[PDB]
Amino acid sequence: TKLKAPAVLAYSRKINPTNALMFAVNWSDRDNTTAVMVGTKTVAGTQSVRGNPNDADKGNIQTVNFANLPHNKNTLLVKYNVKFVGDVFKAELGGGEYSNTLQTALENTDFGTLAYRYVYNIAAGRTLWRNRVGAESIETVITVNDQTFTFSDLLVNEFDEDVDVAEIADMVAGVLSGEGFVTLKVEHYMLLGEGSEVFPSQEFVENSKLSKQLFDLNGQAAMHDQKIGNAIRTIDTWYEDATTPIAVEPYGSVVRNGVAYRAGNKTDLFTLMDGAVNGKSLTEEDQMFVTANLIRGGVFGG
RNA sequence: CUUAAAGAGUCAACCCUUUGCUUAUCUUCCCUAUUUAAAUGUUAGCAGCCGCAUAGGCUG
Repeated sequence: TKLKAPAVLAYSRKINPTNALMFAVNWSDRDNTTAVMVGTKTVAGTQSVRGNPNDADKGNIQTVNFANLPHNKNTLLVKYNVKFVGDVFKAELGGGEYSNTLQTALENTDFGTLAYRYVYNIAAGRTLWRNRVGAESIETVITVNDQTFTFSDLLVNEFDEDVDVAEIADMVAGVLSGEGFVTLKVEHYMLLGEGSEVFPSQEFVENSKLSKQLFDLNGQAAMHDQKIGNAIRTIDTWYEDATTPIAVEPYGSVVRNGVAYRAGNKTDLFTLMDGAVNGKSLTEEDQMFVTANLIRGGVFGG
């Protein structure tokens, strides 16, 4: 007993998405993909900072980025490849006095549901935060091992039953429970309207710097890989007072709301893995949450 | 009323010169920095035109 957790214990990320490159298409002209360019407009304004009152007279020529659709294409296309990898129970930096006990404590994990919610967050449009808002038509095409799947009307908040997501979830759960990998090429086509302004992900700017950096690969608007990884693991409906699916965190913590849902109420990942290697009976939902964290990965040492 | 009581140490100056610390050196092998992640905080305070207004209203 009293199997104390290793200080070096970490797990690798098992859902690896690429950067979500963003293109402009039409709804019936889906093959002509023109890359959405981040424009950048200059704004003239004096600097106002707390530490330098002497520098407020002149300076701060700032040039803020923006990204709209072109005025001939009404559909935004978002392309990214989500790579699910198996052996989520292998610790990369941990070892096997604790990670092997985790293997033999989370073998009864229903990966079917875990994978369903992953592919449902892929398909329903959780990966399209501010640009699925106000779109009159949502479409998702998933290409997986030469199989094409079409999704039109999936409400993203609840994980309802559709056999299309389920079909992919099968091979995704077979990867995650076993050994190997699977790759889902996900292209989202959302009809926002003619010249509607799109929403790339944001680089962190300083309190000063410029107003807003949109995410650029080679000049073209895109969204962060870790931001999509936040979308995919947004499956946590099993904490106490669970209203909406949150991103599976080791503490159940969302930064933008200023509260942590699983911290400080004995449902955090660390107490559940210590309970697993000390062998108390877990329910299915918290064990699924622990396996979702191990799929997410991260260093758990102290 | 304290070995109480009391007291001017003054002055002057050439340290000189000289010098060979040289000699030769194998630092050297060895090797996992690894795994995560929403930037949120309304993230913008505009473009015309109605006017004498840098007063006050309207338009999207």
